[PDB]
Amino acid sequence: SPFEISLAQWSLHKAFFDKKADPMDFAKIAKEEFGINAIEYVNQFYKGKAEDQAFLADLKKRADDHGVKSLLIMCDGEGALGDADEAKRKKAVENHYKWVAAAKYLGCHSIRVNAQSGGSYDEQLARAADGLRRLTEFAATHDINVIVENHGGLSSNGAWLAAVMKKVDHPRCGTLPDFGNFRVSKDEMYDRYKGVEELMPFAKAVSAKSHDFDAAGNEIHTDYRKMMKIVASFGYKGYVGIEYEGSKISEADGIKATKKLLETVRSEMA
Repeated sequence: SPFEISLAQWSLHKAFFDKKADPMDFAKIAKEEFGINAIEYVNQFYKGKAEDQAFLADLKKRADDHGVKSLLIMCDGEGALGDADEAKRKKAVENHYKWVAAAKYLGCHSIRVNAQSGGSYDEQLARAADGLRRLTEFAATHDINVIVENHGGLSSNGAWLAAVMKKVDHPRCGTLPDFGNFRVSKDEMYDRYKGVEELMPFAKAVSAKSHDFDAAGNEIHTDYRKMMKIVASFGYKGYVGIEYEGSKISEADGIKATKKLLETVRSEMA
């Protein structure tokens, strides 16, 4: 009731890439291995399939059969939406159209894209705002949001990405705040609490990033109590997606630890 828990597919990326699990069973696996009934896909596990009507029908059916909600698709490898090269930015925008349609088909509310760009602060802001606005124009006709997750570079700068949002100036372009992605560069780690707070006014989804847990089951890098307080203070009551990216405990344990942490924190909320 304070919020709901979903699973983001990158939590299982090692299992899928090593062919120890079938991407098509993502809904089943979330539901049966982890007791989770909402998912966020990553397009890397379905390369070439976005316009395959039979594949979409199948993926939608497996979700329906297991009573799992499809929330959004995270899009990687389709180009930089703020590419300094004009022709490449245009191509990046168009590469996402198919994923917009796929998301609509599955009943997702958004696609998550990057704001990758090049040049100084204001050049990147103008370029990213341009690509995002152009893609959002297409997506809006499908009643689908375009949202950016902080993910390195200036996109990990909360104020820069918030300024990009303001420049894009479209209600269907928003953010997907990630708890942990705040390394702007080797020399700069942005304040994750300030950054999420800067991104929350635009949030359509939230990503509970985790890596490592202590003996009490608390995440070592991010204080989830403090973080969820920030999230809730903006009235966000939707799904919070587990995105386990640690290297010490297995993905299965990582997912379970994150779910358990989120549940504990949620029980303290009312």
